[PDB]
Amino acid sequence: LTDLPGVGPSTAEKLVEAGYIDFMKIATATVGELTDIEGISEKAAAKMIMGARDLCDLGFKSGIDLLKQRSTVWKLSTSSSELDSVLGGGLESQSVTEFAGVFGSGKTQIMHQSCVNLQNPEFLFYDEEAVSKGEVAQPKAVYIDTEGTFRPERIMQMAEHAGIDGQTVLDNTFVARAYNSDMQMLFAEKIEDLIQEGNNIKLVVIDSLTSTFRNEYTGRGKLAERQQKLGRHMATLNKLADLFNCVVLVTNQVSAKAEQAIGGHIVGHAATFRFFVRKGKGDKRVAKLYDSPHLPDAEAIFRITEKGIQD
Ligand SMILES: Nc1ncnc2c1ncn2[C@@H]1O[C@H](COP(=O)(O)OP(=O)(O)NP(=O)(O)O)[C@@H](O)[C@H]1O
Ligand SMILES: [Ca+2]
Ligand SMILES: [Ca+2]
Ligand SMILES: [Ca+2]
Ligand SMILES: [Mg+2]
Ligand code: NA
Repeated sequence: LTDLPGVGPSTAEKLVEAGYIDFMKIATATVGELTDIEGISEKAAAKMIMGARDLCDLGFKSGIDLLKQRSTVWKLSTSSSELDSVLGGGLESQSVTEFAGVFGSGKTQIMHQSCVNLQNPEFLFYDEEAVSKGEVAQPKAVYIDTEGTFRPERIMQMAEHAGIDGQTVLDNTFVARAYNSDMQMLFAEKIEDLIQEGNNIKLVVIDSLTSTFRNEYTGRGKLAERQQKLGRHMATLNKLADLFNCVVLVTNQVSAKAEQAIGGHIVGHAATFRFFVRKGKGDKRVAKLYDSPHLPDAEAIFRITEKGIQD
């Protein structure tokens, strides 16, 4: 931190105590939030922000540099060949991927499978030239369980069939049971603390994204209140994905009129990739990608078995 203009040993202390230990967090901060820190004046705040941006080289980029930025995105395999294909390789870091669908479609299964897959080095696809082995080493997951359906048994079973050690997945997966939207949002905001404590959080799961909000703000005469809170939550998730180069996955429920993911416009805008998971015959499932910034809408057929997600 003292590498930053105006920042001395004392100011560096104030910053770390305030939660600002990374150059990127400072470069992307507002004069206000920094001035909210005791002895940090407006000029000092503005000076260190500009300095952090410079050190992080956050200016105009063009040509090959645009490809290099895109190469810092790594992807997590879903264990499904067709789904990985529709995803353009796998679940993308630096983005929010939403899986919506009717009950029993497999949303929670995909979340569990992702926590397991994170522990298989060969399931993280990346360009070694842009992403070092160290950046994805000792990856850990955060599972914000809003519906109380996290199941250690399922983790162990999926791990076993993948040839991975179940206990290792549990040891490297943080689960936070949220009973309402306030806890849900706070847990998400506190993931930064886990990072600061030395945990390489590379996967963040929110299951479910909207169930709490939908139950707390029912009156359609309070919908604005809900969309605002939902918007702040989504903003935290997106920034989280970018600053810590991790994949963020969220599940969403559906309502009639055929079906549409709930959460309104804000969720639609904030989500990067949007899927509708449908049920086929027996254990067959169809993941339909209907929105993304660079991939064509497409369908991926897969199955949910005792082994987890397969095909
Ligand atoms: N141990 C298992 N072995 C085989 N199939 C399983 C196992 N556990 C769950 N399933 C399948 O997973 C389906 C449920 O997946 P799940 O991801 O929980 O649905 P969901 O979309 O999240 N539904 P909901 O929480 O109501 O929105 C079941 O109905 C089972 O067919
Ligand atoms: Ca992003
Ligand atoms: Ca259910
Ligand atoms: Ca079933
Ligand atoms: Mg579920
Ligand atoms: Na096994």
